[PDB]
Amino acid sequence: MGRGSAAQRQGALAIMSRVYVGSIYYELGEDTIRQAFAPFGPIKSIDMSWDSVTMKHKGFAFVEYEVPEAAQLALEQMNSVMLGGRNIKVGRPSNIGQAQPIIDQLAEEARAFNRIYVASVHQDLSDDDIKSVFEAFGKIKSATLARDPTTGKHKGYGFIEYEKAQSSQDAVSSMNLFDLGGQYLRVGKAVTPPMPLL
Amino acid sequence: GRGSAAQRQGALAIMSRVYVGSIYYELGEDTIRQAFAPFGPIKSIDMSWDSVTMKHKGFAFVEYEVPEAAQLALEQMNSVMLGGRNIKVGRPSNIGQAQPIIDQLAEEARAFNRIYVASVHQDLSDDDIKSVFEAFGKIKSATLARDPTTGKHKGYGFIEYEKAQSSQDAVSSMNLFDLGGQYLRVGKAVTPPMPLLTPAT
Repeated sequence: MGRGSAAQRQGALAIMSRVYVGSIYYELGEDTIRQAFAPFGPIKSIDMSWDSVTMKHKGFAFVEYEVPEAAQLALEQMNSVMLGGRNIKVGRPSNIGQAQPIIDQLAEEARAFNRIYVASVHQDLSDDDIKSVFEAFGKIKSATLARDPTTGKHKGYGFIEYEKAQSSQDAVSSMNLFDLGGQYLRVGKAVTPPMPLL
Repeated sequence: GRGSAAQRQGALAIMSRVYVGSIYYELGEDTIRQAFAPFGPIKSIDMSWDSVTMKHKGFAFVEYEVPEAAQLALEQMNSVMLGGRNIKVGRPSNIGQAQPIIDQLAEEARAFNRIYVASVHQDLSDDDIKSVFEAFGKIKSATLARDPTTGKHKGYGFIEYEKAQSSQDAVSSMNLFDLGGQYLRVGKAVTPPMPLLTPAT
């Protein structure tokens, strides 16, 4: 007797993985948005507004990520950033229709793990490389980069679980925006537990 | 050096305001004030106004006493739900050449291990604040802003640490720290301590 059927949990995770993006300059398109939001995790898809009479978007779009943590970082780091001369606005989807309690439950369950999300991981870095660097903040239980199911090549992001909460807190504070391999890592605390639907 | 005293003050003024949008029609100044006050006492609010329809236009500009309050509000109030709508928070779109000075100030700020602390309960004193925060490292100074007339602190202040690691640890540990009933709002300084003074070299 926990909270949220696997089906309810999956629906919440889906909503948690998308961010609303508004005030998009008329000349900007999907490719621009993608480039700007990709640093937080590879973009799964983008739903861009569109008007058939004017033949242009309506100034907003929904960017969907592969995991909730990417949307959380984009939310905290991309709001008010200037794109095409306008400060874009980023927010959570206004539609949640009763999903909020499940989302809250997931966030609560997440606190039971000292797990952090790391994005913008250079292609040449390996699991062991990431582990070594990050174990500088404390003992690590596991460090795993997400990988393409077909190629086996990592997708530029992963999760690291620490034995101690102090270690995870230190890592986030020190490694978010850390320049590694030419790009800047984006790092944040997990917003969901490791195997949410289990 | 970048910017004279006049240019610097103009930038500081812009840096102290945040645009607030998507405000539900039923909500007014009042509600915005209560929602944004945790980051520092509000100096004023410029609310949009239609008049023909006798309602506001859904946006407002909240002005704080210091740039650091606007910085925290920007990071913590965006997408917060108010009146059923997720409000939007951003920097003023008007900067007209002030950006380079704003950048200069941010660069100058990194030379100090200074942090901003807001939502400080009225009963806490400077030494109380110092004691709590010195748990992260040696402190050069801890000072709460005070009313020029009464001498009563305004619920916010700045702390300068000897070491950068100490300031970093403090922000990570004390932002949203429950103290005296309210939650502290803490962040790194975005301006150097006496921005319009001299300086030298």
